[PDB]
Amino acid sequence: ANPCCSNPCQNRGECMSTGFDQYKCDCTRTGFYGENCTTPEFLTRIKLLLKPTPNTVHYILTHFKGVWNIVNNIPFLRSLIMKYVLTSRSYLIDSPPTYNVHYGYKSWEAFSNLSYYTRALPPVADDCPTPMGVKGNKELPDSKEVLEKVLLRREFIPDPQGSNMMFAFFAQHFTHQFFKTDHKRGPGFTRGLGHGVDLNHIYGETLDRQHKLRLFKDGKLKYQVIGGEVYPPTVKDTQVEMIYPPHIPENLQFAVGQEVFGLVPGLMMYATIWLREHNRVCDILKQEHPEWGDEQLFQTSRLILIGETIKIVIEDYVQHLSGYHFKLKFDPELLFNQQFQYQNRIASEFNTLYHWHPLLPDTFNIEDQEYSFKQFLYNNSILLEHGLTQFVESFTRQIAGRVAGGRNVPIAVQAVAKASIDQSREMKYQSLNEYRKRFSLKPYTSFEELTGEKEMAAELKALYSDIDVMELYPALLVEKPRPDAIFGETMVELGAPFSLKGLMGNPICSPQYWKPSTFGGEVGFKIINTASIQSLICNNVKGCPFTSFNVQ
Amino acid sequence: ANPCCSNPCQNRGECMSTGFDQYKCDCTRTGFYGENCTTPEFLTRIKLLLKPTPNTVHYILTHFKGVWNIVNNIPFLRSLIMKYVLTSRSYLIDSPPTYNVHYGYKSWEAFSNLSYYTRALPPVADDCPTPMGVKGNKELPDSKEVLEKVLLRREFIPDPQGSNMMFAFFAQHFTHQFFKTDHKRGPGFTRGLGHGVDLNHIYGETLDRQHKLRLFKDGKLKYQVIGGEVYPPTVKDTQVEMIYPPHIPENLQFAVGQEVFGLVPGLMMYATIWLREHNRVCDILKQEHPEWGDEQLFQTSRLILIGETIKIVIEDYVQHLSGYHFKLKFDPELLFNQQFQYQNRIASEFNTLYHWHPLLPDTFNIEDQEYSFKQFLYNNSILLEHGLTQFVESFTRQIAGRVAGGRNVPIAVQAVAKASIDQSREMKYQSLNEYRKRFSLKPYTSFEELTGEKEMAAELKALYSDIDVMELYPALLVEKPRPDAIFGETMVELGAPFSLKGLMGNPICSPQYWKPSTFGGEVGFKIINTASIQSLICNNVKGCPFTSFNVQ
Ligand SMILES: COc1ccc2c(c1)c(CC(=O)NCCCCNS(=O)(=O)c1cccc3c(N(C)C)cccc13)c(C)n2C(=O)c1ccc(Cl)cc1
Ligand SMILES: COc1ccc2c(c1)c(CC(=O)NCCCCNS(=O)(=O)c1cccc3c(N(C)C)cccc13)c(C)n2C(=O)c1ccc(Cl)cc1
Ligand code: HEM
Ligand code: HEM
Ligand SMILES: *[C@@H]1O[C@H](CO)[C@@H](O[C@@H]2O[C@H](CO)[C@@H](O)[C@H](O)[C@H]2NC(C)=O)[C@H](O)[C@H]1NC(C)=O
Ligand SMILES: *[C@@H]1O[C@H](CO)[C@@H](O[C@@H]2O[C@H](CO)[C@@H](O)[C@H](O)[C@H]2NC(C)=O)[C@H](O)[C@H]1NC(C)=O
Ligand SMILES: CCCCCCCCO[C@@H]1O[C@H](CO)[C@@H](O)[C@H](O)[C@H]1O
Ligand SMILES: CCCCCCCCO[C@@H]1O[C@H](CO)[C@@H](O)[C@H](O)[C@H]1O
Ligand SMILES: CCCCCCCCO[C@@H]1O[C@H](CO)[C@@H](O)[C@H](O)[C@H]1O
Ligand SMILES: *[C@@H]1O[C@H](CO)[C@@H](O)[C@H](O)[C@H]1NC(C)=O
Ligand SMILES: *[C@@H]1O[C@H](CO)[C@@H](O)[C@H](O)[C@H]1NC(C)=O
Ligand SMILES: *[C@@H]1O[C@H](CO)[C@@H](O)[C@H](O)[C@H]1NC(C)=O
Ligand SMILES: *[C@@H]1O[C@H](CO)[C@@H](O)[C@H](O)[C@H]1NC(C)=O
Repeated sequence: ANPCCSNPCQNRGECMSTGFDQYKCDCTRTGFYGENCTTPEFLTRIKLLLKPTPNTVHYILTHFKGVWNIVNNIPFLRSLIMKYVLTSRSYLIDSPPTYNVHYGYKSWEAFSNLSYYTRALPPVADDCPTPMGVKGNKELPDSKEVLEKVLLRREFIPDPQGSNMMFAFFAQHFTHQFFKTDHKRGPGFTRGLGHGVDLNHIYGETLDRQHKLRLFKDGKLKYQVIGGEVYPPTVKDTQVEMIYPPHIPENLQFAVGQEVFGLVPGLMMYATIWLREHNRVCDILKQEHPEWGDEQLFQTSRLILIGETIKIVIEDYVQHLSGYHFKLKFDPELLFNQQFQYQNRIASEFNTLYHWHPLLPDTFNIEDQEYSFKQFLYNNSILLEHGLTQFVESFTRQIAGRVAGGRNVPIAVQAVAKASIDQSREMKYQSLNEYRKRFSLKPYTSFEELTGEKEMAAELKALYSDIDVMELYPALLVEKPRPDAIFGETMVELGAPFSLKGLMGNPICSPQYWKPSTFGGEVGFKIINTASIQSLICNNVKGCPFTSFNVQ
Repeated sequence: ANPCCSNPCQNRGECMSTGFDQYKCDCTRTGFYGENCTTPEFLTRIKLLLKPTPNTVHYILTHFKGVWNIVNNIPFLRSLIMKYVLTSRSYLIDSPPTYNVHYGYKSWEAFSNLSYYTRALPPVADDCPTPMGVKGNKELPDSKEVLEKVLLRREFIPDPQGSNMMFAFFAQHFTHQFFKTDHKRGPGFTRGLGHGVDLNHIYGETLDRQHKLRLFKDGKLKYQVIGGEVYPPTVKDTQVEMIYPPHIPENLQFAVGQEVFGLVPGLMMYATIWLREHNRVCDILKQEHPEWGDEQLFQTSRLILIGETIKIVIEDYVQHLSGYHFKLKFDPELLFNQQFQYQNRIASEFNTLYHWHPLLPDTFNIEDQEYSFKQFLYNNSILLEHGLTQFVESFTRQIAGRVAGGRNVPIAVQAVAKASIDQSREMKYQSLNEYRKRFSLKPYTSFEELTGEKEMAAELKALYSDIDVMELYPALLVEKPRPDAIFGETMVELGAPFSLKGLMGNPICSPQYWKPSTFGGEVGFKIINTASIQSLICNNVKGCPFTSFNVQ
C-alpha cells in the first residue's frame, strides 16, 4: 500500500510518498544522489575507500598493548583520540530527535511529546503487506519458538571478558533511570521525562517524591540505621510509593527514588551505596560551606553525584565492556571546540539493545549461600542478613553470563525475553539489516554469517527464511561475538552512539556548567573527577572491600 | 548577609560564598582572572581594543545605503554577514539554561523544571540588605510614583520608524505563544512549556485542546462561515476554554489556540489569518499528496506554518524594527558549520523587555470609526462588523507609539506598567547596570546619560539617587532612543540575543529537519522560503489588500 513500505531510500535519505504508488527520496546532505540515494558523490567515494570497518578498528583497539600504553601516557594524544571517539559516534544520532512509535515522519507532536521513546528508524507503516515491509511471510515466526530454539539457556555460558555481578547490577541500576516503560500507555512510552542521567532513580522523578525522600537537614536524604548500618528509609516513614508483593513486612519495604528497586537485592545494594554517597558528599560540602542551607547542599550534591556517575560509567564501566587497551576518559572540555548538542532523547532501540538478561547467573552466590531466582527476588532480608560488605565481596567474585553467542537467557526470565520479541513487533521495528545499514554496517548475507556457527543458524533459517527479515532483538543475543568478547558488532556499533550521547549530552557537561562553582568549588569538582567504582565502594561500604567490574 | 550580595564578580564570572563573610569568583573561560575577574588576559586586551561599540555598529548598519545595496546583492557576502549576526548574538545566552527566580546557583531543579522562566542573571538573594544588593536605600522608590512621573503618556508620541498597528498586533500575537505567565504559581512561571515558536497560540498548548480545535478532515482546523467569510469556531461548538467577560454572546466567543486572544480584535484578526493560512496549506498539501491522511496533513501544515512564522519574523518584522539597510535573512544552513544549540528556554528578562505597550495608540481607528480602549477590548463584533480586509487596511495606516524616549505608556493600561515594576522587584531583578554589564554594555554613569535629556533624568535622580540602583524595566521605556529609532541601546542589545535564539533554536532549523521532505516536499518547503507578511495577508484576506509593518 504505502509506496515507502520497501525502505527504498538508502544511506539515511528520507522516503516520502508522492502518490498512491510512487515515492521520492530526499538525499539532502547524505553524500549520495539518485533515485534511492545510492550514487555516491566524489568525496563520498574517497571516504568510503579509506574508512576501516568496525571489526578492523576493534582489532586495533584490543591489540598492540605496547603502543596503547604509550598513547595513554601522552595526554595530548589520549585527549585527541578520545575526542574522535566522542564526535564520530554522536553523528549517528538525530539530535533534536525525530521519529517515534506513532510517527514515521517528522512532526511537532513527535518532537515535543516527552512521554514517547524516540526512534532511530521510523516504524513500518501500518498497512505494509508484511511485518518488515514487503519482504518475508505475512507473519513473523512464533516468538515462543524463536525464544526456545536460540535464546533460552542450556548450559551457563560465562562471559569471557570476566564481567561479575557488581557489573551486572550496576548496569541494571544505572540503566533503569532512563528505561522506565509506561505500560499504562504502551511499550513505546516512558515515564523518565528527563531522558538521561538525572539520577531520578535516587532522588525521584517528581518534586513531590523527592521531598518525601529528603531529610531537609544538611541536604541529606532520609535513612535508617539497622544493626549499625545505614539503609534507605521505609515506605511507612516516607509515604513514597514502591512496588512490593503484599506479603513483604513493612519494615522491609525500602523506599528509594525508583519504585521497582525493591524487586532485587542487587538493585537495593546500589541504591544504598548511592544514598550513602549522597549524604557523604553533603558532609563534605557542609564543611566547605558552613554558610549554606539545606536546599543548596542537596542540589549541589545531586549535581556532583550526576558527575560521578558519568565518570564511573565511562572510565570503569564502558572501559570494562570495551576491552580496549586505550584508556577512555570523561572530559567534557574535549567537546568545547566541537559541534555537539547538549540534549538527549532516549531511543526505544537503545532500550531494546540494553536487555542484557544473559548476564544473570542461575543462582546468586552470597558468601556460602546460593539463592535461586525465587529465593532472590523481592527479598531484601538477604541484604540485611549478609550486609553490604559481604554483598560486594561475593558479587565481585561471581561471574556473569555472555550476552552474545546465543542460548544464554536464563529460563527464570523467559517471559521478559518473549515480551521483548512481542513488543518489538508491536512497535513495528524494522529489520536487523535495516538497523545495520542505519548505523553504517554491512548487511548480513546469511544466518551463518550472523551467528558464526551452523546449528543456531539453521534453526533461524527454518524460522525466518530470509536474512533480510531477521529481527533486531534476537539477532543481538545470537550474534557471533567479537573474539572472546561479550557482544557482537551490532550491539557495540548501535549501542555506543546512544550511550555516549546520553552521557555527554547532559547539561553538566556543557561549558557553562562544567566549572568548579557549579559543584561547590574545587573540592566538589574533584569528587567528580576522581570518582571510580572502587572509591564509590571504599568510601561507603564498611571495611573498604576491594571491588571491580571483572572477576579477579 | 550573603557575601555575594554586592555582585562582586565581573565579566560573567560566578560568585560563590566560601564562608559567612567571604566569597570566591569562578573566572573559568571568561577571558579574565583575578579576585573579581577584572584582569584581562592578553588576547582579551586585544579583543577589547578592536571591538566597536553597539552604537558605532548601529550607525554603520543604518548608513552607507549604497554600500549595503551592493552587499545585499552578493549572496556570498550577505550570507557571511548574517552568519556573524546569528553567532555573535547567541554567545550571550546560557544554553542549556541556568538560573531562575528561585535558584541563584545552578541546580538540576532549575535546569529540568520547565514551568519556570529562566533568568539571564541570578536573582538578588533574599537576605541582601538592599533590593539591588548592597547599593541604594532599603526600599526602592514607590512604583506608582515612577509610573506617573516618567512612564505615563501625556501627548501621544508616534514611532519615528513608522511602525503601524499591523506590527503592534503582530508582535502581541507572536510573543503571546511563549509569554504566558502562570499567575496561579507566580510571575516567574510560564504555561508555555514549549518555550519558543511552537504555534501553540494557534494549535493549543495541550493535545486535548488541539483535538477540540481540529476538524479531523484533510488536516484542517475547525472554522465557521459568517457572511461568506471564514472565522474561528465558537466555544459552544468546540468546548475549548476561552477567557471572556460574562456578557459576551456565545456566538461571539471565538475559540483559538491561545485562551486570551478574545481580549482584543487585533489578536483575533491574526488568529483568523493564521487559521485561514493553516487550512490553505492543507489544501496545497492534499493536492500534492492525495494519498495522505488527516493526521499527516495537519502535522506537516503545522511545521510549515512554524517555518513561515520564523521567516516573517526575521525578514519582515525584525527587518522593520532594526532599520538596517542590510537585508536580514532566514537561512538555517548558515549555522550548520557553526557551534549552536538547537534548544531554547524563555527568559524572564526577555518577557520584561517585550512589554511594548507604548506601541498602543489612544484610539483604534478602523475605517471611519475611532474606538476607545473600553469600546475595543473584548469586542469581536467589531471584527465581524468591518471584516478582515478593512481591518488590515486600517491598521496598516494607523501609526504606533514610540517605545523608548519616555512618557508614552497609554493611561488605559497603567495597571500593567505598574505590575511590571512591582513584579520585577518581586522576582528580585538585578539593576539596570548589572544587566548592561551582563550583555557587554558600558554602565550608565548618570540619569542624564540614560535619558539623553534633563527633565525626566532629574525626576529619576530624586527617586533613585544612585544610577547603579536604577531598575531595568523603567529604564527601557525612558532610555534615549537611537537617532529616530523606536528603541534605545539596552532594548536592542539585551533583546536581540534572546530573540534570535528563540527563532534559530527551533528544531525545524536543525540539519535533520531542514530539508524538503520534512515539509511535504519542495512545494511545502517553498511556502516557508517565500513567506512574507504581505503574502500572508494576500493569500488569506479578501481582495489581497496591501499591508506592511510601517505606515506609507
Ligand atoms: C567494544 O565493546 C564495547 C561495548 C560497549 C561500548 C563500547 C565498546 C563503547 C566504545 C565505543 O564507542 N566503541 C565503538 C567506537 C570504536 C571506534 N571509534 S571510531 O571513532 O569510529 C574510530 C575509527 C577508526 C579508528 C579509530 C582509532 N584509531 C586511531 C585506530 C581510535 C579511536 C577511534 C577510531 C561504548 C561507548 N560502549 C557502550 O557504552 C555501549 C553501551 C551499551 C550498549 Cl547496548 C552498547 C554500547
Ligand atoms: C536595531 O534595532 C533592533 C531592534 C530589535 C532587534 C534588532 C535590532 C535585531 C538585530 C540585531 O541582532 N541587532 C544587534 C546586532 C548588531 C551587531 N551585530 S554584530 O554581529 O555584533 C556586528 C558587530 C560589528 C560589526 C558588524 C557588522 N559590520 C560589518 C559593520 C555587520 C553585522 C554585524 C556586526 C534583532 C534580532 N532584534 C530583535 O529581534 C529584538 C526583538 C525583541 C527585543 Cl525586546 C529586542 C530585539
Ligand atoms: C535479577 C535480575 C533481573 C530481573 C529479576 C529482571 C527482570 C526484569 C523484568 C520482569 C522486566 C520487565 C519490566 C517491565 O517491563 O516493566 C525487565 C526489563 C528490563 N530489564 Fe531486567 N531483570 C534483571 C536484570 C537485568 C539486567 C542486569 C539488565 C541490564 C544490564 C536488565 C535490563 C532490563 C531493561 C533495560 C529492561 C526494560 C525496562 C523498561 O523498559 O522499563 N535487567 N527485567
Ligand atoms: C490593546 C492591546 C493590549 C492590551 C489590552 C494589553 C493588555 C495587557 C494586560 C492586561 C497584560 C497582563 C496580562 C497578564 O499578566 O496575564 C499584558 C501583558 C503583556 N503584554 Fe499586553 N496589551 C496589549 C498590547 C500589547 C502589545 C502590542 C505588546 C507587545 C508588542 C504587549 C506585550 C505584553 C506582554 C509580553 C505581556 C506579558 C504577558 C505574560 O507574561 O503572560 N501587549 N498586556
Ligand atoms: C503524548 O502522547 C500520548 C499518546 O497520544 C498522549 O496520550 C493520549 O492522551 C489522550 C488525551 O490527551 C488520551 O485520550 C489517550 O488515551 C492517550 N493515549 C495514550 C496512548 O496514552 C499524551 O497526552 C501526550 N502527552 C502530551 C504532554 O501531550
Ligand atoms: C516546578 O516548580 C514548582 C515550584 O516549586 C512546583 O510547584 C510546587 O509543587 C508543590 C508540590 O509538587 C506544591 O506543593 C507547591 O504549591 C508548588 N509551588 C508553586 C509555586 O507552584 C512544580 O511542581 C515543579 N514542577 C515539576 C514538574 O517538578
Ligand atoms: C594496522 C593493522 C590492521 C590489522 C587489521 C586486522 C583486521 C581483523 O579483522 C577481523 O578479525 C577478527 C578476528 O580478530 C575477525 O573475527 C573479524 O571477522 C575480522 O574482520
Ligand atoms: C529453556 C531451556 C531450553 C529449552 C529447549 C527446547 C528445545 C527446542 O530447541 C532445540 O533444542 C536443542 C537442544 O539445544 C537444539 O539442539 C536444537 O537445535 C533446538 O532447535
Ligand atoms: C567607519 C565609520 C565609523 C563611523 C562611526 C560613527 C559613530 C557614531 O557614534 C554614535 O553616533 C550616534 C548618533 O549617530 C550617537 O547617538 C551615539 O551616541 C554615538 O556613539
Ligand atoms: C532503487 O532504484 C532502482 C533504480 O535506480 C529501482 O530499480 C528500484 O526499484 C529502487 N528500489 C527498490 C526497493 O526497488
Ligand atoms: C528470603 O531470604 C531469606 C534469607 O535472608 C531466606 O531464608 C528466605 O527463604 C527467603 N524467602 C523467600 C520467600 O524465598
Ligand atoms: C573587587 O576586588 C577588589 C580588589 O581587586 C576589592 O577591593 C573589592 O572589594 C572587590 N569587589 C567589591 C565589590 O568590593
Ligand atoms: C462593541 O462594538 C460595537 C461596534 O461593532 C459598538 O457599537 C459597541 O458599542 C461595542 N460594545 C462595547 C461594550 O463597547
